[PDB]
Amino acid sequence: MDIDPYKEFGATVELLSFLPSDFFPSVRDLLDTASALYREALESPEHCSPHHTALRQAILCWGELMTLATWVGVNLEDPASRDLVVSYVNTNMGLKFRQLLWFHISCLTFGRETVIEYLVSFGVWIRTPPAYRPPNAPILSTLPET
Amino acid sequence: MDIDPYKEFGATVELLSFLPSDFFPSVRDLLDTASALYREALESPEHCSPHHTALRQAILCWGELMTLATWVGVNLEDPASRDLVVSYVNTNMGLKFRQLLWFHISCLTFGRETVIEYLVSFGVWIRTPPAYRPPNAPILSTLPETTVVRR
Amino acid sequence: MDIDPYKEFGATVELLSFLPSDFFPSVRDLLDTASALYREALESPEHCSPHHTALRQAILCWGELMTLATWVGVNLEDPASRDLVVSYVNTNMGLKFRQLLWFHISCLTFGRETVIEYLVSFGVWIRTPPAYRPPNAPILSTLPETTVVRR
Amino acid sequence: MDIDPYKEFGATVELLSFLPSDFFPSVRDLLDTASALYREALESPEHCSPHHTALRQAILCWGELMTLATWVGVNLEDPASRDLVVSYVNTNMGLKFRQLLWFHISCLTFGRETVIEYLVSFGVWIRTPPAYRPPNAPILSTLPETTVVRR
Amino acid sequence: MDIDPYKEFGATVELLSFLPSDFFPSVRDLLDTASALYREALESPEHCSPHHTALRQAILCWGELMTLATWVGVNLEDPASRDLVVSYVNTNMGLKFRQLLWFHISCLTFGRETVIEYLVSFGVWIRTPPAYRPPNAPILSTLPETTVVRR
Amino acid sequence: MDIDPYKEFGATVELLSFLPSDFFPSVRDLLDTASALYREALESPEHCSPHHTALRQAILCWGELMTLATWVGVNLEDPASRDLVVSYVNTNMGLKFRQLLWFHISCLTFGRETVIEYLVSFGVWIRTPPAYRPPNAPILSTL
Repeated sequence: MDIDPYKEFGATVELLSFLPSDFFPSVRDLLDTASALYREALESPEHCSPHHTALRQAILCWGELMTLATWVGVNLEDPASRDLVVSYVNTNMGLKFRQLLWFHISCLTFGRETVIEYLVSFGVWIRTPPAYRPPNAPILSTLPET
Repeated sequence: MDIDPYKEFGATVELLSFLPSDFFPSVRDLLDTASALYREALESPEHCSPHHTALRQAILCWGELMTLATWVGVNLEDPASRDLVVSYVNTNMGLKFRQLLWFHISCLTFGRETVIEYLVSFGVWIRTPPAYRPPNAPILSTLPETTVVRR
Repeated sequence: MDIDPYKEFGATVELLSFLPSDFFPSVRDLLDTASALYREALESPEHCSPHHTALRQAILCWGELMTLATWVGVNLEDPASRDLVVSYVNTNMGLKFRQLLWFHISCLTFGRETVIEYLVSFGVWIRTPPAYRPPNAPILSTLPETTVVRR
Repeated sequence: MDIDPYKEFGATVELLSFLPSDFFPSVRDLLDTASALYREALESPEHCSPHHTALRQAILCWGELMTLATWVGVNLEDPASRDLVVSYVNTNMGLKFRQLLWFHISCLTFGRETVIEYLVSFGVWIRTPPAYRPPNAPILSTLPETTVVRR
Repeated sequence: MDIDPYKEFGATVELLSFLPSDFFPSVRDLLDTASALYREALESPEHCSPHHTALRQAILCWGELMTLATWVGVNLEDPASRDLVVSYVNTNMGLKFRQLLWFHISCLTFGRETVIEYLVSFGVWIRTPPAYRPPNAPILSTLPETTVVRR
Repeated sequence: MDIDPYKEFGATVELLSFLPSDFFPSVRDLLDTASALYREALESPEHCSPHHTALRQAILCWGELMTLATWVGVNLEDPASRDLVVSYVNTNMGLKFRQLLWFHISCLTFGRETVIEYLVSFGVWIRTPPAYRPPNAPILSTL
């Protein structure tokens, strides 16, 4: 229907592709983070924020893809076709979920405006020649300076 | 995280299980209705309601499974296993998307409290043994069945 | 140019797509209805509403297809091609004019908001499997359901 | 009773699992730090904070497992089974005590809100693939790295 | 006609001449940066600033050189001439667009006075023999030198 | 990025497509007109209008292609490949520059709204079947 998941939150698909694909954490690390930090708000009857709503849908949509990958294991006899579907789900489909899980978990932790400015800053830093930029890769931190 | 998708919105998976699985329209009919009614609010930069947010996610996850079903048709050589995956996506995985599409499209229309009272009333009707069950099932409508507007 | 004829009027092609083919009266009944009701405003120099403007244009297009269908009868020697073109105009192309004439005649009769909300509620009914819906479709009529005219 | 030890204090076992298991200092280093800093408040008759209460219990349970490890060395004749128990206590059981010692010693220092923001920030850093990961991990400190006090 | 592209903007060809060739990102990185940041203002009907106007024109010139480089691949049979023209466009002509795209993207990001004063101070550094200057060039960045994003 | 060059100025590539490709004056005639009329403002250290900004970029971007066409003459033997590249630059690439120079020189001379109305009027003239098409095509005039 030509829907961009990020633009009600002030970002775009293009702005999350401005960070390298290998930057984003694994789906497992991101689901561990949502569960440790956000679990009781994600399981609550309250809406909380639109990031909570959006993140609840992505956690359930990913769990359905893992039921699919478990199903392709049992119900597909062909080994090469079974391995080729499971790889597509974990690699090609996993990339869009770990951008989406990363974005909402980061906007809950660090704030939405902080994460949108971080995408711009980190993607410009990665494209600068190393002699002309700050030596350390940017990172998000909730821990204050001393 | 267990995460019932409906309890944010005042329902549960068990309340939507009052409806039989064959109650729900096809994903295509529901996508047509979301587009006919809610398309411009679904494409907008604004959060409109949480139903809009929840419905955007479902429409995008479904389009992502159709990319999968198109991919499996191209990239799987074995026809037997190609058809098992394409049928599991369109049938098994489609059932939970057209329950979820039905729920949010019905709450954007009709209101959310109306859809929960509809689920309770439809359950009373479907639990009735067929001998005592009235011919008119409850249905979501903003109109009577016979609408006389005159002018 | 990707123009929707109904979008100007608050409706959509797929909002009207749920009405069945047997829902509509024949083109001839629709033309008789527009003429028995709206004829003097349709033939007037004034713009009356956009429904009048849109309905004048559709009546004139249908008369050009009837000149075509009469021309095809005279100018084609082949019986199989002559009947296959005349059948396509009266049936396939007739269905788009039946739908389009019904819409503007009804928005003049009942009001435009009444016709759009009727199409929302008719679609809920037609998208329901026959087991789960009341056996009578919703009705758009000037008349009471009893159809007894006092006063 | 499931009883997460950390949720009284605003964390969980899953939040402390952002840290790898080899992140944590040895039990000996942590016992030295509790003694260097908190010893007199840990030996006092007063409840100081709940971190003090929780940390006294962990220090006593650990000393009770070291009585076990000393006992097994004396009273088990079989060397093979003696070494399995002493290694399971010092390694497997030691891991959860040095996570718990790290947590309360770090919250007595630095504050508790700082340790939870540190866990969130260290998780962002450790989840980053090593290509994009900055060289300086987040660290708990009350000072800058270069502290110029002059006089 | 002896036009300086930078003179309008408060700079000069020789003010930007001191930046080394390795200073600039590739054209592709510059085009990705302009698109990830400025795209909706670059594609808008409005004049936003003169940097937008100047940057729109340079993006369109570079696309014409990429049509040239693709045309040269197809339409030249000689390998030595085909590679010698494509190398001249991507390297020699690319360096003027790298310099020109860097300048307007930086004046949108950092402000124009910040970029001009950075070029004054970068030139002092680059005109110094390496023995007499600090080993790190001055940096124009949104980020702290530590690159740790709080808030 | 699509980036229609004419969109910030109130036109489109489709609107400038009303004019045939052979309508436009040569690059040399257009650069002579810019130099006679506009040269001191084009060399000014001032934003004058956005048409000045856009026209400075096109004059410089065309001067780079003339360095390329000179470079191909010096640095390429195999005259068949030298002649295909120099003619592609002067003919094929030149068309887009003499549309772009024509547009900004005209909006700068006659006004931008006048040049948009001229495109609409020229399209009416060029769409007219030749029996009813006036012998005088529309032309831009300040006189």
